[PDB]
Formats: sequence, C-alpha cells, structure tokens
Amino acid sequence: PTEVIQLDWWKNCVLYQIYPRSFKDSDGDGIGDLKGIISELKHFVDAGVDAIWMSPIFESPMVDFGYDISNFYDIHYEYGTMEDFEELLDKAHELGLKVLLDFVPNHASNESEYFIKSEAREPGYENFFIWADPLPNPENPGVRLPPSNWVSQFGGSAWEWSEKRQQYYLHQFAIQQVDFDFRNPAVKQEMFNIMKFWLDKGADGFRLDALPYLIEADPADHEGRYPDDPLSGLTQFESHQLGYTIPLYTKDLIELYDVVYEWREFLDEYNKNHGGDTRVVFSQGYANVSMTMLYYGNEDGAIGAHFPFNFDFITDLSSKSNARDFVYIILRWLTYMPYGGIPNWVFGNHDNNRMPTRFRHDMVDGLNIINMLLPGVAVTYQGEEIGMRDGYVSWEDTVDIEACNRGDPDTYHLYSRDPARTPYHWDNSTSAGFSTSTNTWLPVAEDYQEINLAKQKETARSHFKNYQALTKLRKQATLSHGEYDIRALSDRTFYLVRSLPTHDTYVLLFNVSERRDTVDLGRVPHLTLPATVYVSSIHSARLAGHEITSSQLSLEAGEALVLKAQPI
Amino acid sequence: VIQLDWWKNCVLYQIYPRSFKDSDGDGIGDLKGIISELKHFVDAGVDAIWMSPIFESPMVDFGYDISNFYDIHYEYGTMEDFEELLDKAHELGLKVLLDFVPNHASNESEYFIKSEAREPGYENFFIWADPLPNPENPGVRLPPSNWVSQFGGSAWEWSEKRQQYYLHQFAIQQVDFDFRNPAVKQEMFNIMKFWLDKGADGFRLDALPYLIEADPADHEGRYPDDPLSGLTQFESHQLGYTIPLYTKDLIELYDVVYEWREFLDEYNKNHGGDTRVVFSQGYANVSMTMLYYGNEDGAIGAHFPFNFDFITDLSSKSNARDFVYIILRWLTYMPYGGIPNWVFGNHDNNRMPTRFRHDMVDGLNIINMLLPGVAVTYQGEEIGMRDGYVSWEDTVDIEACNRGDPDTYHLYSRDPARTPYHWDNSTSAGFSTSTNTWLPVAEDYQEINLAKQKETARSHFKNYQALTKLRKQATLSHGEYDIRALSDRTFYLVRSLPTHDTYVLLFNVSERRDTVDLGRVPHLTLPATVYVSSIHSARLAGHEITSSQLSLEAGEALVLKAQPI
Ligand SMILES: *[C@@H]1O[C@H](CO)[C@@H](O)[C@H](O)[C@H]1O
Ligand SMILES: *[C@@H]1O[C@H](CO)[C@@H](O)[C@H](O)[C@H]1O
Ligand SMILES: [Ca+2]
Ligand SMILES: [Ca+2]
Ligand SMILES: [Mg+2]
Ligand SMILES: [Mg+2]
Repeated sequence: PTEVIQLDWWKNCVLYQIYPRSFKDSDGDGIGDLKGIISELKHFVDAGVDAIWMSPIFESPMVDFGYDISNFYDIHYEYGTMEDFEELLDKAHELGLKVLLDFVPNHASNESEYFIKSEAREPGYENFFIWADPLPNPENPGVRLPPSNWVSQFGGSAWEWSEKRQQYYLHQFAIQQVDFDFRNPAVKQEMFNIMKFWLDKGADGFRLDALPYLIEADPADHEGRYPDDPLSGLTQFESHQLGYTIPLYTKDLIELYDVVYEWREFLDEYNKNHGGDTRVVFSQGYANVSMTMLYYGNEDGAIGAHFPFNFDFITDLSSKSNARDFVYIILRWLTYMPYGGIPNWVFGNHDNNRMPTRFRHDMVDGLNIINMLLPGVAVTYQGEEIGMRDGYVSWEDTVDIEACNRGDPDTYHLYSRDPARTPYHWDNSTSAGFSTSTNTWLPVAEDYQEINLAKQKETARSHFKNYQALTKLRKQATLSHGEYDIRALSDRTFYLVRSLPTHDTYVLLFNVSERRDTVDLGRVPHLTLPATVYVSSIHSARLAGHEITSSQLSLEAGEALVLKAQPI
Repeated sequence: VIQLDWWKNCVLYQIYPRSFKDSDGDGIGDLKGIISELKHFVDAGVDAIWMSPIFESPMVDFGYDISNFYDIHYEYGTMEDFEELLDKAHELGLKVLLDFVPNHASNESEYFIKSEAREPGYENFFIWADPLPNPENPGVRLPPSNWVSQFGGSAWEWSEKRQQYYLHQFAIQQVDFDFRNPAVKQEMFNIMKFWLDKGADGFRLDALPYLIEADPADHEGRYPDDPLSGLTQFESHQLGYTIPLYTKDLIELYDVVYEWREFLDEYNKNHGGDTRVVFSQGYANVSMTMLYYGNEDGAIGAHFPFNFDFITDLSSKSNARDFVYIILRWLTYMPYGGIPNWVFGNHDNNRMPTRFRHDMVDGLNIINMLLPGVAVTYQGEEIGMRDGYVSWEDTVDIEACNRGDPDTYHLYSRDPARTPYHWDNSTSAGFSTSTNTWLPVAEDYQEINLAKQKETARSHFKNYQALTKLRKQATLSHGEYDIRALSDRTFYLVRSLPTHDTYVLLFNVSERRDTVDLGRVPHLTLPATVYVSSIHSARLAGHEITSSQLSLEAGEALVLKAQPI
C-alpha cells in the first residue's frame, strides 16, 4: 500500500454548518447559545467533523436572525459573550476542530453605527451605503418615485425613504439590512478590518454570504439614474413581488468578483504573515454555473474563494430526480470547476428544506454517502447526520422575516425557512434535549421521539452510525487521494467508485428511485467480487460485513451500499 | 473487435431532395438528380442516406403535408425513379431510409376527404371536436380548447363540410391522425410494409412528440386547455402562449413507437438480409427523448432517437466547458447498449457554420466523426455551407408566412438552411442548369462549393473524407472515450483502445488564442502526428506535435494520431 502525503485540511474537510439558535440551549431560554455549542463540541469529534461554521453570532437586532448585523466586532447577547466565543475557539482547537465564522459583507443592520453615522451624513460614513434621490417625476411633481423598480429579496421595493436624510437607501434584503457601497474603498477596508479582527481572535476562516448582491449598476453608466431591472413579464407578479424583475443591474455584476479576489489577496497575505494552518474563505452565492465558477478565480489568473459552495443538491436535484439526473448534476461541478479547484457538496442549509424533505426519508443514507464519497469537501447542515426532517411551523409560530414579508396564512409555507431551523434533536427528553424548557424559539418537530441522536447512538443501525462510518472512511487514502468514476447503471441506480492502485476500492451503489432495480456489478469499474458491505442504508437487506458474491444485485427503492473491494 | 451491425456506427446523411440536385432544369431537386450524385456518398464516406419526404404532397410544408403515402411527388419523379434510386444506392453499398410523418396527413389526402364526409371506417381517422359557445359574442364559435399550432394560431380548424373542428398541431393543411384509432395504427403498418417491400432500409419518423393529445373521455367529454405560460410577450394566437401539457410528450405516444419496432423486428426476422431500422425525430427534454429508445419495463423503441443537442444547447455563445457538459448529456442519459448519435443540422434549423462560426466547421465535423456511435450529416455540412439569404419576397416556408412578416419572418423561416446544394461555380452552383431555383442560391457559392474543395489541397470536404475514413479504425468503432475542458476555450476528446492507435481531438471553440498543457490530456504521448487540422491551422496533416505546450488559434481543431495505450 503506497505512502500518500496528507492534503491541506480545507481540501477534504468534513465541514458542518451549525445554526446556533437551534443547536443547543444551555440556559432554558429556548434559544441555542455558545455555552450550548461548547458543551457539545465533543459531538463533532464523535461525528468525524473536521470543521464547523456557525450562522452569524455577531450583535444583531435578529430581524433576519443574525444576518442583520449591528456590530461586526462583538457577540449577540442571546448567544453569549466574546469570552464564550474565545472559550469556544480554545476548546474547539484543543479537540483539533477548525472554526469558521459566517458574516454577510453585503449589508449592515440599520442599528449599526455605520448606518446611524451614514444617515446623519457623518464624515467617513455619508457614502458607506447606497443613497439615491427620487426619480424626477415632472408629470406629477408631488408624487415621489423610487430611484428604480428594484425589488427586495424579501418583497417590496429595494429602496427605503429616509425622512432624516431625504434620500432612499438600498436594501436588497429587509428594510433593516442596508446595502454597503462596495465601490467605496473605506467599505472594502472595513471588510479587511472585520476579517483581521476575527482571524486575530483565532478564527480558521470565513463563510461570506449573499455575494451575488454586492454590486449594482453605477448611475454614471445610465445617464445619472439607477437603471430599472428588466421586467420578467410573468403575469403572476406585480411590482412589489419578487419575480417581477430580472436582476440584470442588481446581481452577479462582474465587479463583485474583484472584491472577492481582493479578499483572497488579503487572506493569502495574512497566512504568509501568521503561518500555522491556512485560513480560508468559502463564498455563498446562488447563481448560474458560469457566475458560480468565477468565485474560484478567472482564466486571467485571478484567485478567489478557496471555493464557492455547490448548491446543486438543493437547486437541481430532488425526489423528482432519477439516477441519470444525479450523475449529470454531479458532473456539472466537475466539468465546470477550474483546473486545481477543490470540489464541495452541500445537501442543506438554514435557507432551504431539509435533505430528507427535499428527497425522501428512505434516501438519507445514500445522500450522506454521496456527500462523503465524492472527491473534495463534504458539507453537512445541522441535523443531516441524524436525518432530521422539516418541522411543522404554523403561521402563528412563523418568525422568518421572508415569510412575514412575502406571505400570509395561506401562502407563508412557500417562503418560510423556519421548517429547516427547528431545534436539533439530541434525545427524547423535553424539547428533544435542545432545551430543558417546553418553550423553544421555534417549535420542536413532532418526530423527535422517532428521530434523535441518542436513539441513533443506542440502536444497532442508524443514520448517525452510518455518518460516523463514512467520515471514518474519508481518512482512507482511497477517499482523500483516489480517482473517482460515476455513471448511471439504469434510470434508478448509479455507482460512484473511489479507486487508488494498492489501496482498497470503495463503491457506492444507490437506487434513488421509488422502484426496485437489479444491476450487473460486472459493469462497475474496479469492482472485483467477492466484496464486503462497509455501509448499508438503515433498512438494507445487507448488514455491514455482508459478503457480495453474485454479479446480480437487487436494490430496494432508496437502498444505498458502500462495498469494500480488493485494490486495483 | 466483432463487426457492428451497419446502423451502430454508420455515417448518416440527410438529403433535402428539393435542394440536392435538379436533373430536369425546373429549379426543383428530383430523384434523377440524387441518382446522378449517389457516387458523392461513396466519395464522402457516407454509409446511409435519408431523404426528407418524397411522397405525393401539395407542398404546403414541402413534403411534410402528404396527400398519398404510397406514391412519389411528381416534381421529384416517379415510382420507377425511386426504384432506380434504391437499385443504384444498394449497388454502391449505401442504405436508404424514407422520411414520413405519422402524426398528420394533407387535407388533400383521401383519408381526410373521406373522414370529413363521415365515410364509414374513416369518421374517427382524425381528431374531430364540437365548438364551444362564446360569452363575448354568441354568433362567433370558439374552438374546443386554447391549443396553439406549432406554425401559430389555433390548433383547431373549422370544417364547413363536417360542422366540427379538426386538430392540426402543424399547418391548417396538416390534419392530426387519431392514434387511439386501431384503423389509423393499422394504416401506418400498411405504409411501412409497402416501402420495406420496395427495398427501403428503414424509416425516419417525424413529429412523434405530437402523436397523442388528452382524451376528452378523461376530462368529462371536453378537450382540456393547455396551461398558460403567463409570458406577456405571447398573445393567445402565438406559439409560447401555452405549455403543451395535454398536447405533447404524452406517455401513450411511446406505446405506438414500441409497436412500430415490434412490427420492424418481425419484418427483419421474416425477410432477413441487412437490419431495417427506425430513427425517430422528437424535440423534447432528455428524459422524454430517452423513452424513444425503450423503457426500464423492457419496451424497445427506435434504433435511436436523434440527438439535437448541437442544435438546441450549443452555439457560438458556448465555451469549451459547455461543449463537454452538453456532449456528456446523451452519454449520461442513454440506456445501456444504446447507440449514441450526433446531429449538427437539419432542414428545420440554421446551418451548422451560421449557428456556430465559419472557422469552427472542421472542429464540429471532427466532433461528429470522433464521438462514439453514429455521425449524422445534413446536406451542405461536408462543405461548410452557410445559411443562404432569402428575402420576404422569396420566403416559401409556411412557418415564416404564418408566424412572421417582412420585419420578423427571419426569426421563424427555415428557408436559409434549404437553399440549393453548392456542387460547383456553374449556374445556380451546379444545383440546376436553370436560374429559376425554388429557393435562391446562397451568394457565397463561388467561395463554398464541392468542386472547389475537391481541387484544393486543404478543404472542409477533404477533412470530412479523412474523418469518415478514420471511422474504419477499431479505436473509433470500439474505443473508450475521455472528454474534458482544458480551459473555457479548449477541450479534448480522446478515443483509446489497448494495442490500437490513440486519436485525440483538441478544439479551441473560442474567438481567442489558447495555450494548453498536453500533459493534462490522458493517453496522449508525444511526439504525435497531425491526422486532420482545421483549414486555417498552421499545422498540416503529417506535422509532428513534439512540445507539451500547444497554442491553438480561434476555432482551431487538430486530430492527433498517438501511440496505442
Ligand atoms: C444569506 O443572506 C440572507 C441575507 O443576509 C439571509 O437571509 C440568508 O439566511 C443567508 O444565507
Ligand atoms: C417534422 O414535422 C414538421 C411538420 O410535419 C415539419 O415542418 C418539419 O420540417 C419536420 O422536421
Ligand atoms: Ca449590494
Ligand atoms: Ca397528433
Ligand atoms: Mg439559551
Ligand atoms: Mg427538377
């Protein structure tokens, strides 16, 4: 068995997204907190997680549960103190974990000192945000028009009138989330200042949110006005409704990538000047594949985020997908990613329905196997390691500003992100062990007695035990250094093979369909029989250690196997 | 390497007969014309030809409106000319496929006249529905549903004779058969049996996505409205106004196709000789397209449905990563054992060099010839023919006439891809002795013609010949494929086969020079020999590639011959 050089930590980490409000409540207020995370850092070691990122924990009025940041240099009081954060870093680092911070560079709370100073036209802050005059209305001079038809992601105009300043400010998100002017060198310098502060504290890097919205059209390019976004011309949207416009002037502007490349320059300089393990930036943006790959860098030699997140398992695959769709979407990242790009795989987050809800309850293990066996970085969202489902959230219990703004009692479910933010299922105790109180900030999902971590640790076969076996398998040279081959055997079943001369072969077989499928293992490259089941889905006929001798393999709907075969 | 049945790796050439060769100076291509140039297919290294329809037709849709599925269109010639074409093609080793459209018949067909007059056994040959009353103006009949014709306007036409609407997914003159009528399904078997008895090597079957529409029996006796697109740019008479939920890709259409294949399998068993095939045409999403091959329940359909991805999903707007990702789509979705095919043009779409670029013609023909399976060539692609200019005044395409006007006809017209074939630099590019050609000859025929390309050292046609010859190599018939983008500008396609020479396409699909590391290309050992280069390449056939660093100019494609793996 050949010797392999270990990869840089960020090229093949298991990265786990914590939603701190919903992870662990240590003080009975029904709100997850830093002492809660600290008390369960051992969970990440137990799970085989290398790195955690937290949804925002900075001072925030909580309009968008942390994404409206009023102070980028201190901790939100409900989550705890700077001292709790420093204790979290110390204890995480002692356990060998990396810790990344999430913040949204696009915007600040209207309660931030930046915005208070800006609205007052304070020297240094007047132009910190996008401030615009009304569009001249010569035909009805007493009727004030917004600068353009731009629509907020949370509904209504992206322009809010300031009585104090007698101008509109831009908010691509909530009224309380004010868009920085990213053509302002002082805004760009402030972003370096924020990152330097948290790197100096010992953060191992950043997840940076909402990057497609950084830059909007310069009125200088449109005869001194903000240009209207083109109309979608879809009958089902009026001017206050997201979908009314195509964001040609408000999203994916080529200038945003220059800001990202400057962030990478800054981080490269920081790493050179501090040594120890590489500090990284992982970018978030929902965009088409071309716009997504520009986050890595460009073919003029620019270098950007260590990677942009791959949301293809959220946006392009679901329970509607067959095995050919799975393979074809997996191939999209691998086909479009630049030479030397690190692939990553995301199955969920706090903005989207949970993995088993988007797919099916019988597919959890197969989805975690894909995550863990594809080359590069596995990304796990809080709860995927135990197969948590969307929780039921009534209109009455809904707190997501997106649903409160865009929805009503009949439609709120089309918008609300709350079902994927329900408290983590630790055990079958009061509130699934998330809290000692029956009062939790979102309702605990009704299935917690059936789906909880403690039950999965006790029972012979579980989502969590499969998760542990897969994160353990990623330490094998075959998964860190091995080649990959992926093809559909049928509309129902695909294989993913990891192989490496002189090292064991590992094969995923996954029936993603609602029907049984019999496949010819003779078609699977590098699969020599007999082979051993390393991992099986929790209801597979095959237990771990089951010998596969026949070339004919019948798989149930949703059944997934990892086979261990002799080296190539 | 066991010999493949002919249709698994044939070079298939689509003839548009009206535009191929005029033998009789009426400016209309004809069968004696085709017969006179059958040697062209041998010269080019074409194995099989299919013709756009040549059956009796009022020519409203230039042959796709068929008034008699059992005889030849007089302008193209006679049954005897067809029998001669088959005779001489088979002598030259060629296969000949007939195109007919099972979906619809000419309103001048006996089927229609008899159906409209309610003649017994013909009453239900076509889709006949009652009008709806009109809230706005009671005197004005409304059609059975909001269904929109592929050529614009309602898919329902009123018959004064029958006092009912008939369905036409295409032209008013193209009447949709009822494919739930066993007598209609029998008549298709009768038409196929007739032409297979004549010696045809199989069929191209048109417009299959449109065979079957919603049964009113499943909608309380009414034809259900297609959903609205809700797109403000489309009015109720314009294609795009509806989503064809009840009018296209109904699962029942595939059962008809599986029955056709069952009939052909029986015929092939009972007659022996060379396999007679069915290749299906349908523009549909990839999963609905794959159902034409067969289904997972074990149904067997068309020998293959045509792959239109180089028409629908790639263009001059595409980068190397797009090329790779779109090529992977057929290869990812195709059933195990399926034959891949590659289509770069047809008589319904702009010519290959117009959709892409003039400097990409060689690369595109290399892709066609070097990918696994079947290369499909549309008349003109072997010489890099460009779209012809066709004024409103000279436009004869019903689609442009019905959907378009002097300022918009170019958005819809298929005529630019149907201009006469460029044989030489003689009158009408040698298509005809006459200057009275049914469509105007493209302005560039003096620059782009088969004769010129045969007598210049380097040409699209000589590259085409080099590539059809290369398909005889086991590496291309049986070899593995590896395909990846080296950059946004350049991709490789490697064919490899243990102990047989490796063949490598490098293609810069961009408008800019690109320098690639050939060390990244699998199975490529240097030195390698240029087998084929783009006509504008600095590299000639026989040139040795010795450096690992290769600069490709805009549109430049090389086929390298390299050491066996
Ligand atoms: C990215 O950004 C928006 C606004 O900050 C937030 O609502 C989402 O939760 C986040 O992923
Ligand atoms: C398929 O069918 C339509 C109608 O018959 C025709 O106009 C096209 O030319 C053909 O490819
Ligand atoms: Ca912005
Ligand atoms: Ca039909
Ligand atoms: Mg708490
Ligand atoms: Mg003629």
